[PDB]
Amino acid sequence: HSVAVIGAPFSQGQKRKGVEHGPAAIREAGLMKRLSSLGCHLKDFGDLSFTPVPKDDLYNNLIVNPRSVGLANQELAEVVSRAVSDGYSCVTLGGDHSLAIGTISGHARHCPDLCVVWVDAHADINTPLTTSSGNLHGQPVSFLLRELQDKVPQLPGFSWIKPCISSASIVYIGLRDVDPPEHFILKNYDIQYFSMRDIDRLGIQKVMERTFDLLIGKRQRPIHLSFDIDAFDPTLAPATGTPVVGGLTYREGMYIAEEIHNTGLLSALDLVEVNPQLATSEEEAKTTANLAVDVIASSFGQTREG
Ligand SMILES: N[C@@](CCCC[B-](O)(O)O)(C(=O)O)[C@H]1C[C@H]2CC[C@@H](C1)N2Cc1ccc(Cl)c(Cl)c1
Ligand SMILES: [Mn+2]
Ligand SMILES: [Mn+2]
Repeated sequence: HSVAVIGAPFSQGQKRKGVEHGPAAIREAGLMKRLSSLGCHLKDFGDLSFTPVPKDDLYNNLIVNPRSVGLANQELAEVVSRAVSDGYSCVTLGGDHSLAIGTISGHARHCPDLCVVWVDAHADINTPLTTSSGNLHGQPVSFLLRELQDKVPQLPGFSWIKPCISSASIVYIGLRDVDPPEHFILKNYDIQYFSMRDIDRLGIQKVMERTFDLLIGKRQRPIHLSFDIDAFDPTLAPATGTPVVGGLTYREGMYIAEEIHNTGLLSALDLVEVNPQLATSEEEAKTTANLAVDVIASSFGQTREG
């Protein structure tokens, strides 16, 4: 009944300017009214300002902004933890996907038995030793998964993080651009995923059925939905940093969100990677933002049948 909205204008998990304007873009697309109309009591935390870190040199000549991303996530986790502890379902607007380190950490701080539904073209599970880009937004899951920590070096600014997710407690949906070390990780740790190919075969209804059976088939658990807008086909969500052809249709995305709502267990949601500056037109920017609002609203009960 109660929803907290937090703007997290992270951009330092990656290298493209503009994703810090995602939260404003999503708000301007009418998020707050849409949620209110659904009966959500709202607490708006506004857009957070994160503490800068002087001299945040690369880590290992490769990983960018680790102290800045680490500290921003620590601060974000504090806000998320507080909101969830006060009884709010916590919606965080990104910002790049490295913020999931903070939202999931903060969420788990109040709800340790949470499970994660990760909707994304990408697995975001590179470690600092496997990333080819050095961009933390392609690594957040590696810092969160319990089974991987012997393979994850300690980054400056990251010491506060305690891995809070087990490999059996996250399911990916949407995957179509997975790096070879990520594929190894997913297979070696038996992490379950439904790639676009699996969706082509099963259909989104069976995908959602199987996802919930894996995560909440044995017991009810609070659900953390981490939704990267690039899960959608680039024709629908062009304003994003790493678009990949052959993504979710509009209807598939809504269906995912509807099924999330239908569990009655949604406890926190990330909507990340909307970058209005990468739109070639104001129309492309607005449609991406409108789509983000649609995902969030559907996750909190908007239906297509009244
Ligand atoms: N895994 C990425 C992309 C992460 C995107 C993060 B997000 O939050 O938007 O899902 C990364 O770690 O940076 C990949 C790196 C690389 C640049 C963009 C895309 C994805 N590329 C895949 C790729 C391409 C070429 C090579 Cl040689 C390799 Cl190893 C991997
Ligand atoms: Mn992605
Ligand atoms: Mn992502």
